[PDB]
Formats: sequence, structure tokens, C-alpha cells
Amino acid sequence: LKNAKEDAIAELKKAGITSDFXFNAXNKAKTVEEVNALKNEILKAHA
Repeated sequence: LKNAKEDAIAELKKAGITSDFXFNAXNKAKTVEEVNALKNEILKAHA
């Protein structure tokens, strides 16, 4: 958990996502499922 979430935030920052509500919702995610959900959601929006 304390790995996928960090790499998630790094992935978002590298992708070009300046979303505080993104980073917080990264930290708020407690399961890999949620992490993928948040990333996919905002990345889909960003793309």
C-alpha cells in the first residue's frame, strides 16, 4: 500500500496532473482498487 499510492502520485505528477483534490484522493485511497479508480478517472479526464 505504502508504495502503489506513492507511485500513483508520482505517475499523476509525471502525467501532468496538478490536482490537490488527485493527491489527497492518492492518500485517501486505502486499496489498490481505489488507487486505480482515482488514477484512471482523472487520467481519463486529462486525456
